[PDB]
Amino acid sequence: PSIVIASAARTAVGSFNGAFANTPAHELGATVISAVLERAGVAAGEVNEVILGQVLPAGEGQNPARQAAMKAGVPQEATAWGMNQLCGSGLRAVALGMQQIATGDASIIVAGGMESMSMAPHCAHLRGGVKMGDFKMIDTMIKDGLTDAFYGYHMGTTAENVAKQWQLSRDEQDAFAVASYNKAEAAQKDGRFKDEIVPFIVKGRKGDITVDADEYIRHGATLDSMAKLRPAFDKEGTVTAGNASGLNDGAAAALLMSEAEASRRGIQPLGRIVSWATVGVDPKVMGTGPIPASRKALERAGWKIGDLDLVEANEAFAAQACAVNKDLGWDPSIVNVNGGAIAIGHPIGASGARILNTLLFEMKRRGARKGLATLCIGGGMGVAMCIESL
Amino acid sequence: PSIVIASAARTAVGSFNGAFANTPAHELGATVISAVLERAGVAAGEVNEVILGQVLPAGEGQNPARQAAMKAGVPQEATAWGMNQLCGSGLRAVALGMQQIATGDASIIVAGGMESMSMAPHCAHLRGGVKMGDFKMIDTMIKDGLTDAFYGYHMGTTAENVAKQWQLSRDEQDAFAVASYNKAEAAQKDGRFKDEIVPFIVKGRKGDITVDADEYIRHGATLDSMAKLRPAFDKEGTVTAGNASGLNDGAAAALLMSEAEASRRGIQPLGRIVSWATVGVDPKVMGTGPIPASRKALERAGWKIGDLDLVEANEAFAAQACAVNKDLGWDPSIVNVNGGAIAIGHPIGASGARILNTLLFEMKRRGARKGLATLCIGGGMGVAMCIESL
Amino acid sequence: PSIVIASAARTAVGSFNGAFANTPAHELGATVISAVLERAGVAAGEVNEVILGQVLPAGEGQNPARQAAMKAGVPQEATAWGMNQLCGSGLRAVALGMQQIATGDASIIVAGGMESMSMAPHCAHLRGGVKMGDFKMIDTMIKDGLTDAFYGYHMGTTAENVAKQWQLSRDEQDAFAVASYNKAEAAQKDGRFKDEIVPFIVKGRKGDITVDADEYIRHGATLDSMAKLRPAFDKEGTVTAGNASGLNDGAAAALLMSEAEASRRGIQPLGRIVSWATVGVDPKVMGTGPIPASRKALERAGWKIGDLDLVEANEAFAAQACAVNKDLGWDPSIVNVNGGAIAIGHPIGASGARILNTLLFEMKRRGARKGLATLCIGGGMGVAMCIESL
Amino acid sequence: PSIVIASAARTAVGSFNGAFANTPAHELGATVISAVLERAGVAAGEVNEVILGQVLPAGEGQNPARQAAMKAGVPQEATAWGMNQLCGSGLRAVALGMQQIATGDASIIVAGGMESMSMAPHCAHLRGGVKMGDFKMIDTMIKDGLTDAFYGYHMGTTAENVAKQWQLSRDEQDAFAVASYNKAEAAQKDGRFKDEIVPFIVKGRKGDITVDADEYIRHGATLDSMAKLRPAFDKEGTVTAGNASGLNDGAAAALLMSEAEASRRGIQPLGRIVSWATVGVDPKVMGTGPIPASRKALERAGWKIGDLDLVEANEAFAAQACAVNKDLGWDPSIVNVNGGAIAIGHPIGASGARILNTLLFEMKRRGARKGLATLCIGGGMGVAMCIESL
Ligand SMILES: CC(C)(COP(=O)(O)OP(=O)(O)OC[C@H]1O[C@@H](n2cnc3c(N)ncnc32)[C@H](O)[C@@H]1OP(=O)(O)O)[C@@H](O)C(=O)NCCC(=O)NCCS
Ligand SMILES: CC(C)(COP(=O)(O)OP(=O)(O)OC[C@H]1O[C@@H](n2cnc3c(N)ncnc32)[C@H](O)[C@@H]1OP(=O)(O)O)[C@@H](O)C(=O)NCCC(=O)NCCS
Ligand SMILES: CC(C)(COP(=O)(O)OP(=O)(O)OC[C@H]1O[C@@H](n2cnc3c(N)ncnc32)[C@H](O)[C@@H]1OP(=O)(O)O)[C@@H](O)C(=O)NCCC(=O)NCCS
Ligand SMILES: CC(C)(COP(=O)(O)OP(=O)(O)OC[C@H]1O[C@@H](n2cnc3c(N)ncnc32)[C@H](O)[C@@H]1OP(=O)(O)O)[C@@H](O)C(=O)NCCC(=O)NCCS
Ligand SMILES: [Cl-]
Ligand SMILES: [Cl-]
Ligand SMILES: [Cl-]
Ligand SMILES: [Cl-]
Ligand SMILES: [Cl-]
Ligand SMILES: [Cl-]
Ligand SMILES: [Cl-]
Ligand SMILES: [Cl-]
Ligand SMILES: [Cl-]
Ligand SMILES: [Cl-]
Ligand SMILES: [Rb+]
Ligand SMILES: [Rb+]
Ligand SMILES: [Rb+]
Ligand SMILES: [Rb+]
Repeated sequence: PSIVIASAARTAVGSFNGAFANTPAHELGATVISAVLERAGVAAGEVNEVILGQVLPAGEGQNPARQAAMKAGVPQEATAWGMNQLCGSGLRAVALGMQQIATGDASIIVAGGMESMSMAPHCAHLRGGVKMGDFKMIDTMIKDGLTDAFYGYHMGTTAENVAKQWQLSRDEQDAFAVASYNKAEAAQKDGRFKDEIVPFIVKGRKGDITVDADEYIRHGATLDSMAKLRPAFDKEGTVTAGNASGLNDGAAAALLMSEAEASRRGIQPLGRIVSWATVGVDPKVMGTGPIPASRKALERAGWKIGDLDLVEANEAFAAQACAVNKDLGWDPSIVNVNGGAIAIGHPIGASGARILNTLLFEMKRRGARKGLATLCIGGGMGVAMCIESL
Repeated sequence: PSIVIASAARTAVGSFNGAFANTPAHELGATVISAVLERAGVAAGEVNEVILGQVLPAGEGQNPARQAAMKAGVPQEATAWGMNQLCGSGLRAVALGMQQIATGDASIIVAGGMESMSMAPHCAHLRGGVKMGDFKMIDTMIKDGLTDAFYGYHMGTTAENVAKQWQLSRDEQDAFAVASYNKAEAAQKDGRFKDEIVPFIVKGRKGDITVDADEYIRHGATLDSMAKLRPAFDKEGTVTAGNASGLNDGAAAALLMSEAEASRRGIQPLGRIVSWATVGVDPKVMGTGPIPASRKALERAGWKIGDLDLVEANEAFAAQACAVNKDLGWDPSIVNVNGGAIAIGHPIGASGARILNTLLFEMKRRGARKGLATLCIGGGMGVAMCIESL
Repeated sequence: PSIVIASAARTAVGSFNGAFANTPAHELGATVISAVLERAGVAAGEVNEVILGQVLPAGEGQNPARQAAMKAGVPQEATAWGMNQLCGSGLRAVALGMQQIATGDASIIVAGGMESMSMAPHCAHLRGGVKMGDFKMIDTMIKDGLTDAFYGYHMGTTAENVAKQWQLSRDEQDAFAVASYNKAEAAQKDGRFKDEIVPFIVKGRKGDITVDADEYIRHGATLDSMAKLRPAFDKEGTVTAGNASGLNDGAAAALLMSEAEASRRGIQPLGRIVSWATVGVDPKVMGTGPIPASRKALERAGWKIGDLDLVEANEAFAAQACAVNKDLGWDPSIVNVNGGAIAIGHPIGASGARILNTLLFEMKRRGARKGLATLCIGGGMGVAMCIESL
Repeated sequence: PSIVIASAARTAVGSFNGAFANTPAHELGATVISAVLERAGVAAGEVNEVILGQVLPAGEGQNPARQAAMKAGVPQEATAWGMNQLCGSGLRAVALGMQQIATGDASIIVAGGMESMSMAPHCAHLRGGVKMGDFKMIDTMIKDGLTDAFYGYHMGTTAENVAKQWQLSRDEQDAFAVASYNKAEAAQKDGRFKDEIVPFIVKGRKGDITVDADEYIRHGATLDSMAKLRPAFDKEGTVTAGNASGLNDGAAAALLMSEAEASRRGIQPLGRIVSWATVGVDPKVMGTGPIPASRKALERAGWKIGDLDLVEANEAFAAQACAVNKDLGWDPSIVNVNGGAIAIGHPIGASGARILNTLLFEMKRRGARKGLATLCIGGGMGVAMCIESL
């Protein structure tokens, strides 16, 4: 009937081919699963199901969500499965886990997302046999994660469509990025990511290395070097590597249970899932995904846009993040207080749960009552979820 | 609420590198999605979400479930996503779509599964660079679909564990397979697969080919040549290619809606989802998955094992299929009346919905009231669902 | 000194991915080496060196010419090496082996060529590491064998340059091919290839297969179906798969020794190498290679064009073979009496020794006195050699 | 009947994945060909043929020897071809070019070798098609250059056989390496490699880099750190990365003409080829190759072992270089005065011409009369050449 979030955690967002360059996704997920359990005082033997969104699982083995649960100590009598809704996967898994408890099919869910874009392999269909000529080794990260399957161009091109449709200049996108860089670096210096980040131990041969800080956050982002970058998608476009998100590795999850079950255990939940929604749009302008999804989520919760005290909207691109702020018209000072994916990072399968962690711990830190998390999804979709504190 | 199955359809299960050797999975899903709509009198513009189970989506593009819906005519306003619970994905997706309507978040769902194991590519992580020496090109079908990620051996080895644990001789497993071949060949000659199979048109260059018959069903399976086959996993084992399922391509789905919504359209539903369950077991004996999953599903429906009039249990291996019939103790004459995965084929991500199609259409022809469909899942899991006719 | 050809042999020219689809080149060469040593009565312990031309040795191991000699029984004390002059490799090795005996550095040479275009792999430089994006798997057969390294297009395009330069219409090129097909089909039925072809035993698992007939020779080549084919290179060109050679596998070699050594052993030599030459031309019109190379060889032999009684000119393309016959002006009835590479096949590294076999055994069969063999070489070269009977 | 070396040059021997990591082999050869022509005052239009030994030509295009000649300015009228006798390719091509002029078939030859082991790709035969299972991507450098095709193990194991046959201890092999390192490091400081090295311009995007020094020569090689490496081949062996050669890139060649031709042009030849030889040995002890090859060369020159004033013997391994010096018994102080392949590097296809440059220019530097160059060849072969100054 009423589902709450008992605890939540996330790993540090590592850079592409960086600290997590050789760490499989399920190893990052296993650390987060052990974290949300310890943070709520819940043993691993009590978890009924583990739902982890993941977009690039090729080469990781049979069902990496099951591997994450077994490695984290969840017994074999429990189940685990993954799902793929691209960028909104980490947040949709929380909605899927929420329905499992609402329909009486489960009691305790560890739901979230995990992604290791560095570990994505190059593939090629070779069963038929190449009789003659050259063939391509396809990058699974680009093909299955970043390339639109209906028009053939990158997700950065869909941001160029939103830039031309909403008339967002290069200087306007760069200014939004600089605002995102400085907000994330400030939250990192003040330690506003410490409560949500669980340290990850990178198992090495010549010594272990502990990763507990987002390594993608840039220090001292200058606007002068921001405007010297060339566009990375359209030759005469406006989206660059500075005003766009990056390729990153990470994992994030939360522990789900009913409000009555949390009262039995004396747990003080981070928030209460009051509504959620997912709507589809034109794949050409997939950045506009959060616009109708946030309205559907607020309508299902009986809330107005002004009722929200804190908003976490994923910053896949600066060209797509400004239109959501302009169409919905909410106060930009309550959106991404600690920065967005332009500065922190964007692991595809885990970003849905990543911004939920940042949203939950910031609502707890400043006493916010109503929150909302939303992301844009490639192929023309968007997901949103409204959280209310208890 | 009460969720029913308005319509269901499936493509013919093709052999490995056979009729669907160059057909992507989402093209098979689009045919099944267009089928369940044209079999229930529901337009494509009414579908809210498309949930398609798939285990090997590497190289197919961004979210093949979205591509299948767009190709089938589902408008962009709707959403679509895929999920991976290995062999039970096609049936778990039906349970997930059922929960969407139960929680009031959707009205019409096209849920099922699709898999093209022939289109599965070989992958290799090459971002770090191979400084010196040879490296392996990993088969995603073997690694991500057929190899246990905890012990390293094939799923056929888990059948060898069930063989010695349940003391199932080589002659008993072959006899079960021969019975499955003769049941499937009889159902094919009598046309008991015609109502559930939607013809698929293989787009070619030198002429189109319509595929409307399961090409993996062998005619005149003899036990003499069955006992000459060598074991395909353990050198001194008992599971062979004859008493085990095969690698196949196919897709299957169903149209989900509430019982009141179906009455508003005058649709005669195939059945009513009354219960479902998923339980985990030891990965060593993953063939025992359907044993506790069917018991929890029957318990949630208020049914006994004797109340079931028709049962469809997936035959991943003859060594694993005999133990399910011995432990649950139901009458084997009502289990897989038209044959199982040993004779028809086993597309992993779609098999859960495949046996649901065979179960639904066989209940309709003989007037069965209570049914149950269940499959074993790699890594030590199992899923079951109980269907009641209207 | 005076160098003669004591004996010569060749394997049947197999089709692309045909009878020799999985046979390495050195296994084909070892059969030819064992043949020329058996057909002349020379023991393996007397061979000083083995010179085998090969263009595509990637993936076959350290020095396939050494593997061919060791497998054929030639002792380790002898030497062996391979060389690469593209299409003229099989014939240049005979000239190189001839120079070893003329300079007093050797007594008995087994020189020839071997090629397995079916075993040619796809390669990719992967030491630096592909950080992001797709990369091509380059076909070594296309890249290292059929693509000119100075202009980038196929050898069939260089035939189009000769086609436009000499004004050879589509009907004139097709008519030359039909003459070549009918000559090869007649020579195969009459058994004029039996003396030169050594049977090769294809080592298999389910039974061995003896190959002693050229499987690429097509029966009943019609001019009506010849004009139906589309151009295989230029979209509005004239060279098709019918008037051009094909991709084939095969091996050929000859036994070289001084004229005095052959008289000691009672060997009746097939012919005496009287002259040879190799000249380079423009790579765009590499088909004109045999024109100045045959003239330089005849000049070094003191022969006129009319003195030749039998000529074997390589038919890489009908557009390039007509220009050579038109420029040199020799009688077309004495040129390629038993067909050319258009009908028999064209193993690149072995074609030079293949047409030498056809010339030697046909000169012996009709009592011809003076002969000449010549080929065109990619990149703008040509090789020729004059043979005189004893 | 007397062939001299008009000029010779070589590129700096670059480390594996070092300065020449992205430089194709023929680009290094083109620099050496242009060098030997300018150093003798001979125009490119006078070269008749270019013979360049190369062992790893996969992926470089049609006949890389032809690409080196055309890029260096040699006109299209001349010919060019490559040959492969493994490690003795660079020296055998000089002997082959010598025979072209001795037999009156050519007047001016540019012969040598080129190799780019960094550019060696990974290959796999994919025409038949991998129906199921994993397959290996074979390293062409290891397979086609360093792996014995008769026993399957590395060339370092063949060095272990020579180590066990002559009873060469670990301390004895390491001492030979330190002596080679100190001789090469001293010769580089004194500038004894400046006359033979032609600077190579590495064309880059962010600035060009001039390469004129062997970057593989290690500075300050200590004997203490030499006895701290683990064996790289046998688990309980004695050959390590210190007492063995390395993987390197480089090119070297020489200008060949008759002694009368050098007089007609006023050229001061580097030396006169007086004899040459190539003998085969057991592949297990391929390091003993130079022992019987040098004896046959000295016998053909009418020289004794004491007549040699300077010797350049290739040091593929410390275990194989000590046995050759102990069996032949020549003065070690005149053998590899400036170091060997252990310190300078070992480009397979170019090492034969590399040590020939060091031999020619050191004979000129100290007034040596008689010289000899010899190498060991994998698969059980050896090549030798005797050089006398004029
Ligand atoms: C945009 C993208 C192609 C960048 O690829 P990339 O080139 O590897 O990004 P990099 O940062 O490593 O390279 C960018 C360069 O710009 C510079 N740069 C990046 N951000 C900068 C900033 N904020 N200020 C100044 N300079 C910056 C860096 O120094 C870097 O190295 P370089 O200058 O030497 O070339 C990729 O990260 C991307 O697509 N991101 C968006 C993710 C996406 O498309 N979809 C996510 C799901 S919708
Ligand atoms: C067992 C398996 C490896 C077989 O591989 P396969 O070689 O492609 O199987 P094939 O049928 O194509 O070939 C098997 C051999 O047995 C023969 N054979 C198979 N079934 C036979 C039968 N019923 N009667 C007689 N002979 C039979 C085949 O003809 C073939 O012999 P052949 O060499 O003359 O062709 C594969 O089918 C498999 O793993 N299936 C199980 C899939 C799975 O694990 N799913 C998940 C379970 S949870
Ligand atoms: C031209 C080339 C690319 C052909 O590609 P290909 O399609 O694999 O050639 P194929 O064997 O498949 O023949 C193709 C078609 O032409 C038809 N064909 C070929 N020769 C024919 C003939 N003589 N009469 C009628 N039809 C003919 C075949 O039947 C086939 O039709 P199909 O696809 O229905 O079977 C290849 O043979 C080639 O590159 N040749 C040149 C070799 C070369 O370059 N040598 C070095 C030059 S120096
Ligand atoms: C020996 C071989 C197997 C591996 O060499 P490698 O280890 O991959 O290359 P390196 O030795 O430079 O690797 C560098 C390591 O060795 C150390 N090292 C390299 N050269 C050294 C030297 N001369 N002295 C001491 N240490 C050295 C480096 O410090 C580094 O230390 P690390 O192990 O912690 O990384 C391979 O290079 C080889 O087979 N070489 C011979 C090839 C050949 O036989 N050619 C002739 C054909 S017959
Ligand atoms: Cl526990
Ligand atoms: Cl339910
Ligand atoms: Cl850190
Ligand atoms: Cl509850
Ligand atoms: Cl209802
Ligand atoms: Cl129907
Ligand atoms: Cl519609
Ligand atoms: Cl694919
Ligand atoms: Cl991998
Ligand atoms: Cl269990
Ligand atoms: Rb960024
Ligand atoms: Rb089967
Ligand atoms: Rb042909
Ligand atoms: Rb070394």
